[PDB]
Amino acid sequence: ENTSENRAQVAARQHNRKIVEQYMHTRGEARLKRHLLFTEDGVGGLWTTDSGQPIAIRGREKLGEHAVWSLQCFPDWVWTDIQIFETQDPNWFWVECRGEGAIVFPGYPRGQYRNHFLHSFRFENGLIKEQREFMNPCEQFRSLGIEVPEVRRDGLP
Amino acid sequence: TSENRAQVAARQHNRKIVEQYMHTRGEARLKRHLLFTEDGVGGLWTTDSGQPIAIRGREKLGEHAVWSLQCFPDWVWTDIQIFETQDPNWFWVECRGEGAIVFPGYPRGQYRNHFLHSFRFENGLIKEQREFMNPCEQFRSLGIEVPEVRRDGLPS
Ligand SMILES: O=C(O)c1cc(Br)ccc1N[C@@H]1CCCNC1
Ligand SMILES: O=C(O)c1cc(Br)ccc1N[C@@H]1CCCNC1
Repeated sequence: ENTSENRAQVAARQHNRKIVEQYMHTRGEARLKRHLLFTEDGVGGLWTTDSGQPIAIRGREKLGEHAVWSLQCFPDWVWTDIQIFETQDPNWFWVECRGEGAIVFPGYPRGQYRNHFLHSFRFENGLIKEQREFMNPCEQFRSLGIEVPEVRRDGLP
Repeated sequence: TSENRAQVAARQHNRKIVEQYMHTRGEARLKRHLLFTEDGVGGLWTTDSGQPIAIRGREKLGEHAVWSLQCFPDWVWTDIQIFETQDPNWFWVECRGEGAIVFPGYPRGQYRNHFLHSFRFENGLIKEQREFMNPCEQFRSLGIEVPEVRRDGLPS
């Protein structure tokens, strides 16, 4: 129904969505300002690593700093095939996408990195309170020339 | 408008199927394949090989739940959160999962992971289920050495 509360919810959902879209389409130099889409105490980072522990960057300044490292390590990164999922929580979105670009990590040769990604975005007062990325670390190993372990699955149909 | 009332109906029905899927345990896992369409696809989208292990069709889903009940004999999903989307036929689930892993040729272990699941529906049944996790936790549960990525310059 058309109550003012459901209008507020819809309003917020619409503003939050535009922030998700902006985050996902940010490229090149503007990547250095993306930290401004987060709350002061916002957290962003990679939730699927080889260690099994999240790489979580806490706070806007730290996100700012890490965006510099990221521009060096992924100089031409683009997100593609982007699909945004709104949820029953107007402050929570998921995104399913791909990504591609050069990977330049010290200690390895320069490679082409492609992966499939899920992102979680949680909001608070119109800014990102928590962003989390989920991907398959095995595709990153390949991109870096690191040997991928294989599971035998004997007697799988 | 009854378009939105059909949609809301579709969403609430599909959501109960997602709940049932997620809370199925023990022997009832032999019958979960019945929640799928006949042509339905289920499986693991994050593998070491980079290709999905997709199990196509209701009958095959059934047979692969037999294998799965030997490999993961006491598996349970926990800390379940269901996300509805703007599409009444598309849901996401964030959860944990754990239990014994018992694969041929590897030492028995205890597997635990963090999981995302995508469920897409058709006529109130599951047309496509996809699981996404971190394969490195599965390696670890199997005694398989996990390489370490060096991230130099990484700040704090
Ligand atoms: O793209 C950015 O500006 C960026 C900023 C921060 Br801060 C952390 C990582 C970033 N990019 C990586 C590229 C490879 C896939 N994961 C995300
Ligand atoms: O739990 C089931 O009944 C099941 C049925 C099918 Br057919 C395939 C895999 C199954 N379970 C595993 C548990 C370990 C984490 N990924 C999914």
